Amino acid sequence: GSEPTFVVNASLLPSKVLGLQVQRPQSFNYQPGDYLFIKCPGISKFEWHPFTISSAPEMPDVLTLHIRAVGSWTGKLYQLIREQREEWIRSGSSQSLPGVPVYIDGPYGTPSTHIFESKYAILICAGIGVTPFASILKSILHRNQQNPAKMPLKKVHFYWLNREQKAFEWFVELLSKIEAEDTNNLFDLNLYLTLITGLKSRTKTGRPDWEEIFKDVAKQHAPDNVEVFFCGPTGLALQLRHLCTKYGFGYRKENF
Ligand SMILES: Cc1cc2nc3c(=O)[nH]c(=O)nc-3n(C[C@H](O)[C@H](O)[C@H](O)COP(=O)(O)OP(=O)(O)OC[C@H]3O[C@@H](n4cnc5c(N)ncnc54)[C@H](O)[C@@H]3O)c2cc1C
Ligand SMILES: NC(=O)c1ccc[n+]([C@@H]2O[C@H](COP(=O)([O-])OP(=O)(O)OC[C@H]3O[C@@H](n4cnc5c(N)ncnc54)[C@H](OP(=O)(O)O)[C@@H]3O)[C@@H](O)[C@H]2O)c1
Ligand SMILES: O=C1c2ccccc2-c2cc(N3CCC4(CC3)OCCO4)nc3cccc1c23
Repeated sequence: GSEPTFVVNASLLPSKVLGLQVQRPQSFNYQPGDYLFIKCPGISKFEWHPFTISSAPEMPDVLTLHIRAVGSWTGKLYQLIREQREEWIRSGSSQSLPGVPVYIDGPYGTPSTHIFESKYAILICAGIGVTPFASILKSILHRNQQNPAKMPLKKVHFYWLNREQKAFEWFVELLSKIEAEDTNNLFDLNLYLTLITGLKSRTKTGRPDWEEIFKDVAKQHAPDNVEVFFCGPTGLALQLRHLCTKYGFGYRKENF
């Protein structure tokens, strides 16, 4: 469903990322991993772009999008949002900050939502590809504070790759909250720069040794099935696909 709504707040995070907060319509229900298409008439009256909903649907009045400035439309959105914020804060208030009007269409599903019904999962993501796993990790927390054993997911192995140390800041609060509340060791968090994070989990360096990682995760969960969920570059997808076949892991072709 297509509805007018508003960017009611934004943050400016490292590597040119917008942390948009968007007013959630009453009708709009989503599941973690879902994306939507957004139109910003101030940027283009006719163009729709897709973004992962980086918030969990248990958060009640806003959706969140983490949009990285990589080209024309995302660059213009970044520059509109920067300038509007630079201005209203040079020119105090009198009002609240006005919403940027936008239309949203969705939500749209992804097979990543099947994590909640998996026994053992590997999440692998690179850069802003983290966004659906940000939604999903937050959901996994809310759901364990609600129905403690009602979920069949027993172990989440998380691997987040970045070229730039500063990119870890997008979700370091969330990764910290996971390291606080994870007494029962549901999660194995793994950050690779390709610590200074400030987590108990030490930031590793270089391209991960995926052959050794798969060998280990297979050994831990045999003779059970492991599901690999991947959001990132296609060169990495080809390698993860060969490795999923070698060790009998679930894979969805999402990379062309
Ligand atoms: C399901 C889904 C979820 C997504 N979730 C997110 C998300 O959460 N956050 C996020 O930031 N992004 C996300 N994206 C990506 C996104 O939707 C942007 O449209 C793209 O990220 C922004 O388009 P743009 O106009 O700003 O860039 P473009 O101007 O289209 O440029 C995009 C890239 O293509 C290159 N390019 C452009 N033209 C050419 C050319 N002629 N030759 C060669 N290379 C060219 C550019 O150099 C750049 O690397 C998602 C995409 C999908 C499908
Ligand atoms: N899953 C999908 O549907 C899909 C489809 C296409 C792309 N994407 C998007 O692509 C983004 C990243 O791709 P990009 O074009 O921006 O490339 P990129 O900048 O090269 O990717 C950024 C990160 O990926 C690592 N990486 C790249 N190729 C790798 C490989 N073969 N093996 C291991 N690590 C590798 C980089 O490490 P190095 O510094 O060593 O390069 C870096 O940490 C993600 O944010 C994702 O959202 C998603
Ligand atoms: O930055 C990207 C991105 C950049 C260029 C190309 C694709 C993406 C991207 C794609 C993506 N897909 C694309 C393929 C999909 C939905 C999941 O639709 C058909 C199979 O599954 N899911 C994504 C989630 C977060 C970020 C991104 C993405």
